[PDB]
Amino acid sequence: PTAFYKAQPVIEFVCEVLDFKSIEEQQKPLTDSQRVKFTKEIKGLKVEITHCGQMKRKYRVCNVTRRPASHQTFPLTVECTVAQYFKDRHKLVLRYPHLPCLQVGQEQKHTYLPLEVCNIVAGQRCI
Amino acid sequence: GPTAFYKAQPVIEFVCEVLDFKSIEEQQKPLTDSQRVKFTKEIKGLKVEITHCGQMKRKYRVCNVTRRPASHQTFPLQTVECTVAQYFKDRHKLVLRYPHLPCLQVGQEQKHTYLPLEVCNIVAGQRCIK
RNA sequence: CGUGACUCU
RNA sequence: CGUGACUCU
Repeated sequence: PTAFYKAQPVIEFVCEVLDFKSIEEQQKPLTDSQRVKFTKEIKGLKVEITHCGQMKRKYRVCNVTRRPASHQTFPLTVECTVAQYFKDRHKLVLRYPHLPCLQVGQEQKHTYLPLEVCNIVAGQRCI
Repeated sequence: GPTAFYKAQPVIEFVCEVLDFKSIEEQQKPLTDSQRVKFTKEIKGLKVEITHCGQMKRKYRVCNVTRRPASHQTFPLQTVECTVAQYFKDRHKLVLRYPHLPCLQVGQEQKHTYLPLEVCNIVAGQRCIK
């Protein structure tokens, strides 16, 4: 019988996946086990971003990063952390630097989005 | 004014509301100029999505309503002018149910894209502005 | 629906 | 319940 994921912040989504009532029950990085579990649930879902104003760009998740936003880097040739880049480009100080990022789009484009700036898009079937 | 959004609904139903019909069957002939001008004023600038392509629910934004009904409106088909109704029967296997109603013109005008009303839905979430 | 774009990460 | 676009017409 068809059911659709509730449209909601990805932070709340990972709480429900990992069985916290609040995200504060996780004030450290995910274990590998928790990452794998989360990845299995969110991979293939669309999310939309929240940090660029009314430009709510939509992406599909292809992976969850193995590093917290505070340590995950991408070739910016130099390297920048995601948490830093979101400081240096969008002037947002990540509230959850220790949680990983969603990788979206084509893998080669190394687009990482903090869980913080993503909402689950409405209307997608939960199987 | 306070934000409101148009109901997502088939454009045929939308046009019955604009023209105060309860049923489109009340309009068995082409629109008059005045009926067309009233309709146009309401749908112009709204996004629609089409229904004649399976799950490819392609969206376009309305820029005008054609003067001629789909049975008589034409565009350059690769070159020869072809009626909209004829093209839809040939390409889409769709014999129009309301060939006597006009088309929405959509997108950039130069592309001469005309859509029969019956293949269009008003897209949800569009502001209705006083 | 899907995807590309809004110089992104 | 941002804009634009293709798979048109």
